[PDB]
Amino acid sequence: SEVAHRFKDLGEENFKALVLIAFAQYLQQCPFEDHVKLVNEVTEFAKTCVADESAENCDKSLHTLFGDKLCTVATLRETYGEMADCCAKQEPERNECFLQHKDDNPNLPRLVRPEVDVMCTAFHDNEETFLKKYLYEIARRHPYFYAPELLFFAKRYKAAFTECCQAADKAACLLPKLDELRDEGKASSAKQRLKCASLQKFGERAFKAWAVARLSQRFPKAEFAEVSKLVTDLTKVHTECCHGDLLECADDRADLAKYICENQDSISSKLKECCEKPLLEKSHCIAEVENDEMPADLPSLAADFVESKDVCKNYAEAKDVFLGMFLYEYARRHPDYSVVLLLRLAKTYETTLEKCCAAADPHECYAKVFDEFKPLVEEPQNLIKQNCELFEQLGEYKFQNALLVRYTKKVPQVSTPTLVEVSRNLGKVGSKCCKHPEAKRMPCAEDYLSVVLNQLCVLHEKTPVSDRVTKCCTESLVNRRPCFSALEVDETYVPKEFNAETFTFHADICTLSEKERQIKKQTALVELVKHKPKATKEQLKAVMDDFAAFVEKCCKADDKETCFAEEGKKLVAASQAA
Ligand SMILES: CCCCC1C(=O)N(c2ccccc2)N(c2ccc(O)cc2)C1=O
Repeated sequence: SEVAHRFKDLGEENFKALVLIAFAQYLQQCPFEDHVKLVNEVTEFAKTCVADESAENCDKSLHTLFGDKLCTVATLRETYGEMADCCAKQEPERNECFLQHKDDNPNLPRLVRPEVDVMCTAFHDNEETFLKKYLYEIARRHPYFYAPELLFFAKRYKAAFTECCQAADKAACLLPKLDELRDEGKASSAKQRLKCASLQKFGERAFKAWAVARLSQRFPKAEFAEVSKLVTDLTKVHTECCHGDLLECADDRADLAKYICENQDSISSKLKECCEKPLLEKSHCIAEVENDEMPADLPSLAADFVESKDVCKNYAEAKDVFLGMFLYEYARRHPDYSVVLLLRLAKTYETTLEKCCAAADPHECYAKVFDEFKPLVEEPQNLIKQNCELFEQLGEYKFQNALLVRYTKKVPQVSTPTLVEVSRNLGKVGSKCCKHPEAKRMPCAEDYLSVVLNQLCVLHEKTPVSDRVTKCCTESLVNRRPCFSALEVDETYVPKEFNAETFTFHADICTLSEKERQIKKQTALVELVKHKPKATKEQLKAVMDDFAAFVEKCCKADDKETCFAEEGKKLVAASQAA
């Protein structure tokens, strides 16, 4: 029995959590109650398998068990139409069907939260259903959320209420901690959505290189043969979590944590503090540990990779192992480089050996490779230096707007909502990285951008409208950022035509938070640029500056919100003039 295996290892608590998350991620539109029921029916069954390891179907794979369970509600096409088809399938892939049907942008209503007085009550009354509901909402809205981590976020979520409801000012104690979690959770999800994207669209060889480079940065002292071991295990963990095998992902992740703590002295010296605490905390800890100090006396890379005369020889023997060592050797001594720049250098190195080694005299050919690294390295450096300077003078809001105009002109076909979301995130790099020393700036900024950009790519892949996004997204994982930076302004785009409703005015905007107020303004700017791509430079103020004036004059007016229907007609008149 397998369900028995995972049960004994994870226990009742975690085993129940993970399955809920698994179910929540597959049927994101299915109600909380139903998931709970199935989860329990599924848990009960597990209990029997523990005792009798051959009872009913205890001999089955989680795939069949989980699959049939869900299919007891999926056949209801009137609710989950396209799902029923999945259930009519077999073993080899009644699952691939499910995996392929995860929605990255569910049509799930916004999740507003009740006053601090209700949450605390509902929490205290039933501490179990309260947390269960949390995971449900998160995992159903983030189908790729790294499960093992979600449990961690859960433990904290609980501790937030456990402490705050016992304060003097609950709203004061809670609200903050809750915001802090809402953010960190969205980040952790984006970060992980990339990892699954890598594996799924580029293959594991891609995810592996990324791991080697990142880990080598964190553990400089670690010897290649050790890193490789970590990368190999690490890969599987993530390979499982993305395919939807949550339980084994959680198991294997734990084992990896155990290992890394046992051989501490062989890996990093900053792992101590991590290995002295509760599993879940220990896992989240090592995963975000700072890089260890760089080994004192280290030889030069040119030695064994460009000057040696056996290069091509070794490259032919085990190219994969050779390049892996190159990356590892170049990354360990370069924690000031972004993971994607490292992977770019590596790719540039491999491409070179390929053409060079088949030459009349290799050494002479690949002798000046490091000369072609120089550009590759400086490009990001300048980009960062430039965009941080700007960010500094305009502030986040004004900076985001800039990027809004910019990207919209780059790929005008993209849907406004997406352009807005992406642009905003892209602007959050300023505050998140610009305040760092150049030594830590590049890895911070460019690797963050790889996350943001993938968001735009997955969202786009749903309904492809721009080949230019399709190209940059699909041609190279490591080159996406540079690929987008290279785009200027589409010369084939044909300006949209005005038709009121596209942007409706309902006075309802006077109640939304300050944030959703900016957002409505930005959504406007995008719509503007789509209607007047060319005519625009910084004359892109003549309307927004006035766009501001507009809003300021109808929420404060005593009129019944009519000005909104009338006035809105006056600014449109002035706008067109410019
Ligand atoms: C103590 C055992 C933890 C195993 C682990 C690890 O090393 N990284 C990890 C680190 C670098 C590259 C790839 C994976 N991730 C991880 C995943 C998502 C995330 O946002 C943070 C970290 C892991 O889950």
